[PDB]
Amino acid sequence: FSILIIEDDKEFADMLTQFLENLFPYAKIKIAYNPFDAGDLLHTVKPDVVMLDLMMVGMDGFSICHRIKSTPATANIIVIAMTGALTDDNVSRIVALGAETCFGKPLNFTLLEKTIKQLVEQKK
Repeated sequence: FSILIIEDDKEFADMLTQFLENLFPYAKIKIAYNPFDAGDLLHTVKPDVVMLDLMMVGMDGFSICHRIKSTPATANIIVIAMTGALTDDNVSRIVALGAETCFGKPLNFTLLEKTIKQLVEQKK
């Protein structure tokens, strides 16, 4: 079981990674720290879940989400958006583009714990 984290904040990316390794001791968790690595690791890691930061510098997260969810090979990936300033327009947009949901920052890790476990199960 495989998770790809798209996130340019290193400290946060390592914390999210550690949290998700704690939660799923048998998953492989990978980080893409920049837009190219995000494009590349989409294919090479073959993730079941992507955690998508919508404020990564130099990439349009809305477009990336749309590309993931509308392409046959990647359509079944569970996409969870994350962003700093949540507005309801950004949430509505990301969700309509195929993300399951969108988390504001600082991330509510209690809600995330429940959410990601649910989504992983409701796929199987």
